[PDB]
Amino acid sequence: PLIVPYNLPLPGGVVPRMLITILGTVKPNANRIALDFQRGNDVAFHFNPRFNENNRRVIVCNTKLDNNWGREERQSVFPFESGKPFKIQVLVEPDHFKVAVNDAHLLQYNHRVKKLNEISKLGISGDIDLTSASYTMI
Ligand SMILES: OC[C@H]1O[C@H](OC[C@H]2O[C@H](O[C@]3(CO[C@H]4O[C@H](CO)[C@H](O)[C@H](O)[C@H]4O)O[C@H](CO)[C@@H](O)[C@@H]3O)[C@H](O)[C@@H](O)[C@@H]2O)[C@H](O)[C@@H](O)[C@H]1O
Repeated sequence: PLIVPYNLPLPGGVVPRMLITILGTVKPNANRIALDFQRGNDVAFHFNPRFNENNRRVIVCNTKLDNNWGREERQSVFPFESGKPFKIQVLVEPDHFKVAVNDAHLLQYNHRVKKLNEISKLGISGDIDLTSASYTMI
């Protein structure tokens, strides 16, 4: 197991055709998960499953620039379940991050941060047991 919150360095940032794979298990009674693809203090891509926001489950995606969160992009398709193992695949494509969970496409998030090669860390946090976090070029 990896200790959460976990920092995965992304050496030289991200680039199209880079695939980031996160394996873990959601804790029982989880409230949140977060992936934070960071460009320094900025969060180029925040991917945030919320298990109980006003008694609904939703994935909130956003970008944080100069400590300001921007416009949220929300996805009510919610493939995570408390207690269950998951796989998150984040594929960097030219215009967006493409996220699949458990081998099913979930969402895309258009690049707001343009300096992809400066998005050099992925923070993984929240109510999970983290099994692995890695990347490969496909
Ligand atoms: O429920 C409606 C909401 O309306 C006002 O807030 C508007 C404000 O909401 C969001 O701003 C933040 C974002 O931080 C949270 O979400 C990001 C991802 O987007 C991260 O997950 C953070 O960890 C979360 O804490 O949410 C609070 C407000 O709820 C702000 O302090 C944060 O900036 C949204 O991202 C942003 O665009 C939008 O302007 C109202 O203030 C709220 O009380 C609430 O009624």
